Amino acid sequence: DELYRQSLEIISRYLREQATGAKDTKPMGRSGATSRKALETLRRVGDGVQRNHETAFQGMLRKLDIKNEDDVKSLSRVMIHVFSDGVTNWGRIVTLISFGAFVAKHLKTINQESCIEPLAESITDVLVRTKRDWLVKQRGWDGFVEFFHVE
Ligand SMILES: Cc1cc(OCCCc2c3n(c4c(-c5c(C)nn(C)c5C)c(Cl)ccc24)[C@H](C)CN(c2cn(C)c4ccc(C(=O)O)cc24)C3=O)cc(C)c1Cl
Repeated sequence: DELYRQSLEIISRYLREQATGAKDTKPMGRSGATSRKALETLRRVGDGVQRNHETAFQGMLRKLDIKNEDDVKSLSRVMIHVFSDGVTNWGRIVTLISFGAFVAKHLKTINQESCIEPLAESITDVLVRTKRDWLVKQRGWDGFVEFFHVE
């Protein structure tokens, strides 16, 4: 499943970057040109989203009470409930990933950086299992890049 693979590369990289503050110099895998542009887009847009929703993001994180690996393992069901139904658009997908970044920075703050990859995996799984058809119709990460493109 290539969509999964590409989504996970992008989301994992953005969350790690956000948590550690360091950009990764390594190239991407296949569809790497699009993935690189999608990561650059996430930088701009997702930092904006995290700033705009800081209060709701805080309250959610607080009620989630994330302290270790099993706490992280239990977040998929909340993620699905909040993300599954209703309107789908690129903004909501960016909100999913942006809150992922917010949680990743928390996880680094509490010395639980080892949970960031499973978090990424959980996010990607929920993204692809719930929005597959939609993402394919919108041309995947290419469509994401073009949607948020600023010349
Ligand atoms: C890693 C990870 C990712 C997650 O992410 C789940 C989906 C993304 C998401 C949405 N939310 C969110 C709020 C949030 C905000 C902001 N306020 N409150 C009161 C809350 C709870 C917050 Cl704090 C954090 C994420 C939100 C609101 C309800 C709007 N939401 C939408 C639902 N429906 C039908 C939509 C139709 C269009 C659009 C749009 O953007 O035009 C958005 C939505 C969303 O999916 C969840 C969890 C547990 C985790 Cl661990």
